[PDB]
Amino acid sequence: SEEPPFDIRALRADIEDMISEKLELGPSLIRLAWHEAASYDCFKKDGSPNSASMRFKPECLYAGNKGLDIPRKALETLKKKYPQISYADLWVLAAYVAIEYMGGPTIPFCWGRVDAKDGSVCGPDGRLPDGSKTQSHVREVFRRLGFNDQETVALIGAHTCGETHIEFSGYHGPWTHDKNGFDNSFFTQLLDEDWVLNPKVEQMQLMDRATTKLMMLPSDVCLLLDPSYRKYVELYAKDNDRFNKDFANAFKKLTELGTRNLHKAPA
Ligand code: HEM
Ligand SMILES: [Ca+2]
Ligand SMILES: [K+]
Repeated sequence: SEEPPFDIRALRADIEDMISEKLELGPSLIRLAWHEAASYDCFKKDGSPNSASMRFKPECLYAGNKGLDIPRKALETLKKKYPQISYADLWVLAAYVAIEYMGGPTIPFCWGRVDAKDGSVCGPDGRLPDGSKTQSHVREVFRRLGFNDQETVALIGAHTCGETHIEFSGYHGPWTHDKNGFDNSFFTQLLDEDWVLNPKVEQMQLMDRATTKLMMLPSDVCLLLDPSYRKYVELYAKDNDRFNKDFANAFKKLTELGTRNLHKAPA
């Protein structure tokens, strides 16, 4: 353990406090950190993941990043108050806090990420997964990130919390009945419901027959269609502890892609 130069105890507490005043914020912090890592290509070794390069054009304007200005701006306050933290570390830390606050795992945090200085390091568009595409696309994107199928499914389970917004993705609604709880219920809703066409959302999405108030994207239900992905959907649906543990491991790996010289924070 190595004590960071910013007051991490106070800062964790401030993040929890922000999240408690604005509930919809917790999940967006997770989506922020994920999208900042998802630009990586492990074959080309570029894309500048975990560097807060999304603060810059062109990356901030990519369609996949629509709406992430909100968590970005919410975190600005905290950057002013703890100027020693890099934006990159801040985004990651916020998401870790978000996850634990919502009843998810406690991910061991490493600090020391260097912020991108300008948009020239940004990778191309077309790196973020598209909700309308299915398993061959999802596998292509995650293999480009460096993940196997197991880590892929665990990661997508973050859809346990939060919701889609028409104004951001063009999709509408939450995946689960408690969008502020972090657990395996994304995998439970995925197997236990009958997913029918939602006939009134312009961008094709499914709804649960039982209530019609839950949704799934084509990229979510593709996990059931692909026999390798389905395997891990079943794994996590039937064992919440295993999902907690695999998610924590995959998320930490993810928010550590393309980083170097990090220090272990105290718990
Ligand atoms: C197959 C890959 C994925 C696709 C296609 C996808 C797609 C989407 C879409 C379309 C939204 C709605 C955005 C909005 O309207 O605000 C969303 C939200 C979200 N995503 Fe994903 N996602 C993927 C994987 C992931 C992963 C790996 C994570 C994190 C580990 C993640 C975390 C989240 C969270 C927490 C939200 C809710 C955001 C909020 O309430 O503001 N997603 N995702
Ligand atoms: Ca990035
Ligand atoms: K949930």
